[PDB]
Amino acid sequence: PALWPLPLSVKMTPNLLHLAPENFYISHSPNSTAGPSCTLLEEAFRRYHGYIFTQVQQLLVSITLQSECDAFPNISSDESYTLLVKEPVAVLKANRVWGALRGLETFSQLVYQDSYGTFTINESTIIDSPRFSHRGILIDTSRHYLPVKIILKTLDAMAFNKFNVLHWHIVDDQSFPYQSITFPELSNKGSYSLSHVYTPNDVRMVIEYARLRGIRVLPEFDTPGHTLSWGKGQKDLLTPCYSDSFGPINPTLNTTYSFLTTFFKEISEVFPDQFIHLGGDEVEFKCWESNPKIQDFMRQKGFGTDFKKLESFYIQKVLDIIATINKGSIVWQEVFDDKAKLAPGTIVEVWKDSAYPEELSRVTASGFPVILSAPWYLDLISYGQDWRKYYKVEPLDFGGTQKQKQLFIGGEACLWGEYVDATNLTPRLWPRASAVGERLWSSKDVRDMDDAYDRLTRHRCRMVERGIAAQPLYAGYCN
Amino acid sequence: PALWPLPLSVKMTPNLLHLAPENFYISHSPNSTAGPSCTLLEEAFRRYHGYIFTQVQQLLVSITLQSECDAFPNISSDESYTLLVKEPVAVLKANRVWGALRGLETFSQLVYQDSYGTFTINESTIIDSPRFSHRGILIDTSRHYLPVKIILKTLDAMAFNKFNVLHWHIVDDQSFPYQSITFPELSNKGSYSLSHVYTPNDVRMVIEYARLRGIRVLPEFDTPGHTLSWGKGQKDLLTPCYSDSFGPINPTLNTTYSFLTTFFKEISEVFPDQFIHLGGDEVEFKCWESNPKIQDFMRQKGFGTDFKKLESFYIQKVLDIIATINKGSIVWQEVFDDKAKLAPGTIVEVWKDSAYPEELSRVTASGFPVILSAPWYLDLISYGQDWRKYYKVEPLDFGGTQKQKQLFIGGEACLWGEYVDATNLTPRLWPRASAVGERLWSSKDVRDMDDAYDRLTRHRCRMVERGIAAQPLYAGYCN
Ligand SMILES: *[C@@H]1O[C@H](CO)[C@@H](O[C@@H]2O[C@H](CO)[C@@H](O[C@@H]3O[C@H](CO)[C@@H](O)[C@H](O)[C@@H]3O)[C@H](O)[C@H]2NC(C)=O)[C@H](O)[C@H]1NC(C)=O
Ligand SMILES: *[C@@H]1O[C@H](CO)[C@@H](O[C@@H]2O[C@H](CO)[C@@H](O[C@@H]3O[C@H](CO)[C@@H](O)[C@H](O)[C@@H]3O)[C@H](O)[C@H]2NC(C)=O)[C@H](O)[C@H]1NC(C)=O
Ligand SMILES: CCc1nc(N)nc(N)c1-c1ccc(Cl)cc1
Ligand SMILES: CCc1nc(N)nc(N)c1-c1ccc(Cl)cc1
Ligand SMILES: *[C@@H]1O[C@H](CO)[C@@H](O)[C@H](O)[C@H]1NC(C)=O
Ligand SMILES: *[C@@H]1O[C@H](CO)[C@@H](O)[C@H](O)[C@H]1NC(C)=O
Repeated sequence: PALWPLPLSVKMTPNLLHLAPENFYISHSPNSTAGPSCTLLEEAFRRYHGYIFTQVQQLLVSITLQSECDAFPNISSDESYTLLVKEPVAVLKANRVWGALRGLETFSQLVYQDSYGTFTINESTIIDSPRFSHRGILIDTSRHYLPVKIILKTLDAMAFNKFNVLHWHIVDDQSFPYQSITFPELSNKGSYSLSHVYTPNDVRMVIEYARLRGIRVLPEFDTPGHTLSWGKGQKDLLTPCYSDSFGPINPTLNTTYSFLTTFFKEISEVFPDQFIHLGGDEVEFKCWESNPKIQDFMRQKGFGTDFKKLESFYIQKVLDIIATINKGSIVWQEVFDDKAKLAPGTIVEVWKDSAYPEELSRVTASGFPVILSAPWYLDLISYGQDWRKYYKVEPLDFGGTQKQKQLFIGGEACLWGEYVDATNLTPRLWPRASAVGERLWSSKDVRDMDDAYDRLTRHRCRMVERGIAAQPLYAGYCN
Repeated sequence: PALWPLPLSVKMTPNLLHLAPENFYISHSPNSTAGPSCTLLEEAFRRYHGYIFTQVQQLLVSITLQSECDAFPNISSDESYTLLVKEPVAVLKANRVWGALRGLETFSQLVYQDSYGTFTINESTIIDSPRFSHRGILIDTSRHYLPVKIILKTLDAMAFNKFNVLHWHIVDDQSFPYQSITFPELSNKGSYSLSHVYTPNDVRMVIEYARLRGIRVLPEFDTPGHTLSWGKGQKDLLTPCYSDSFGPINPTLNTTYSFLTTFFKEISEVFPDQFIHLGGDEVEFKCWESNPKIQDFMRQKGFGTDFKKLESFYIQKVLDIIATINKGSIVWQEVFDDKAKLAPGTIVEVWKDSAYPEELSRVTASGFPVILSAPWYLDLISYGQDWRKYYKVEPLDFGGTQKQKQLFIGGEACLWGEYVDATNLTPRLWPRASAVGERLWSSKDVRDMDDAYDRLTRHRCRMVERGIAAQPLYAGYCN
């Protein structure tokens, strides 16, 4: 049995137990607060049965507190569980449905076949819970359109890896595949074609599918930069340049914040998750500055020719729109770095590789929750075993007091879409993102390279077996 | 119509012609030297018909010289053809079957559908032939075992790209998947498992399949280094180390050259191609030197403690074995660089990235035919549009007289198997190898980056359409 990520506490015995496919149930212990009526658990029981294939007859699942079956996971969902692997009835015990889903994955990783076909598990006890609560994968469905199928498999692979946030970078300069109901033109004119679109029903599917796995779907609607496609269905939203044609959203018109309010109100209803990622990265001033109506606004606010001041103005106003619909904001570092005024609990995401520990220190010294992604740019491929580099990151090596560190809520592996699509996305992501997943779940001090190597190669074969085309770590084979 | 690689001469007119799927034949002109009895051409006609889907009724194919239907391509096979695209009957005219196969690919790339579905081709004339005759892809089926299927698709993708040599690096340190009939133990004990093997019938298939496409299958049986797996089924073949256990083949025993003669005689019958690649790269001396029976041989030949002298001894003896069965040798630069005596027409393959133009000059100054692969290590992946780097290579920028340059016979894109297998091989290879293919086929002076970009993105969609999962070049979509 290969475990990935490696649970917080594992105690095994040398007593072997066996399982009979046509004769082994997973079900609710009579004391569980969840029962048959509970889809999320029901579907899990069935799909894991499949994954899995001196007696163990059964795995009882006991949800201790109110199960939250019908809810969406959020930031502080309880993921803890325990596993007592014993004859004749094994037990998975969790506070909440979210714990149970994690535990089921761990249990599956413990069943295995000996040289003769026999399904075997060791007597053991497992105590487990995540080291960090925000465990993301970022996907880019604008640079390339990812079909819904491929998004779902990703969700499956994320489950197998205990990741819990799908950071959906849904739109960008190149294409606007999100179909909006109050704004039909955005996608009609900005999508790559009528069949590179996510309908409200595609969005619905992805969301449910992720929920059923304890995954949160965090939408990113990046502004004011990276918004070239928004302009095709929105008259007057983008700044016109005086010489490129268009630059960032024009932050000086009422019509602009008008639209943005309507829009984000729709978003706030479509995506159940607490947070909206607002982007705010990489905004070009060269354009705003060549433009005379902006010139004029700069004069009227006395902003000089510091265009950060204007980036601030805009972003802050959007921040307020988000606050007004009672949602949280996430924001790329640039927003913080350019000193906009942020509400308490705004999450800042540190993505710039340049001395990010000092970034982490600054953000946390300001008292904001912080998410790391900088050393985890997976689109940034290179030769050989780079998973090691990702795995060896210690997110908490920065200067900062205890309370400061408590503000670090986790991180994301990023796969940006410039060079990625259906043809290459999976082998590119996996197992490389696994290294990231284990570091974000297991202990601080889980770091033997040889052992990591060993479980990872075996985990990867498992993934392949479950139809994730994850790529090799090094020379070898499966079975 | 996107062309790749771009034929030597293309003359188009603005007259459009149309094609009717259920009504368009490719067949033999009555004067062709090939007719129905000719499988290679028959199968081509059918498979291209499929690829393809004011009138063009037909494409007549005229083979001018003896067709060579039943032969294997070799180094100097005639690949030239012409294409007269006219109503009502178009004409493909080639000296040989090999030309015809190229031409058919070009014709397919010229048919296309307008906005209304209509199959269209422009009136045009095409004159085409390759700038270099050796156009390889190297695959590694030892670091990972590639199933026969995936080898075949590669062969298909190579055809679509006019590549004509599959450099089969079949065995290496990690695994010996080649099943040998005079040596059953080699694969029984050296393969990854009984089901990671190439049977004589797998080899037969691959060979025919490539032949049917004008592809030569060049086997590499690398020695004396990279031979760790040979040892599991061959007692006494590998040097034992005195402290790793085993090092390179022990070049001092008779039993060694005994085996190697039997073996290469089997190879010489199994693989139809003229050349055998002998490897000869990266041989470690640290082992031979720790060993006392080698020590003793060194003394008896008065080789001092220059172990190149012994690498020479061995390799030369193998060279003679090859010569004795009337086959050609190919050899990695190290063999030349360590000054072994080579027969006239031994091909040296330059693979080391360190100032290879001066390597090219030295080899060609010695009068040997030379093959470049150094700037074309495709396993050496990196971020972004690296196809450009590959495409911009000018193989002939080295110092050397005309006659010297005439010795440069071509090159290979290499995909070594340390990090590669079925899960990632195709998107890794394609379209990156396309850049290599065009540079090895088209003119010296075909090099507009924008145009290359444009045809390549379109070529790549074609490949995807024909079920090659080739990866993107940059942001965008197909159709
Ligand atoms: C899960 O259960 C399996 C099966 O009990 C455990 O594997 C077994 O481990 C013992 C060591 O505790 C092996 O015994 C050994 O015998 C040889 C002499 O032949 C010697 O090298 C050692 O000193 C040792 O006594 C036993 O072979 C081994 N494997 C099997 C298949 O029975 C396994 O350790 C348990 N896993 C965990 C993580 O607890
Ligand atoms: C293959 O045949 C097609 C169809 O004839 C050729 O495309 C056509 O090219 C002409 C230019 O020769 C286009 O005419 C243009 O008209 C506009 C005014 O509306 C003006 O911008 C130009 O000065 C020019 O006169 C025509 O639209 C165009 N396309 C089609 C679909 O008919 C094509 O060039 C041929 N390809 C090659 C490589 O020869
Ligand atoms: C937040 C940065 C960012 N934002 C957007 N909208 N797109 C991107 N492609 C990136 C990016 C930055 C660095 C690398 Cl190496 C790769 C991608
Ligand atoms: C001829 C060199 C060679 N021979 C063998 N048998 N295996 C290899 N993997 C390589 C190799 C060398 C450099 C790179 Cl970058 C990648 C692979
Ligand atoms: C623009 O903004 C102000 C205050 O924010 C608003 O009330 C006003 O009517 C708007 N003006 C125009 C000209 O659209
Ligand atoms: C080894 O080599 C020689 C000559 O090449 C051969 O004739 C001889 O009999 C061999 N000796 C042994 C001891 O195997």
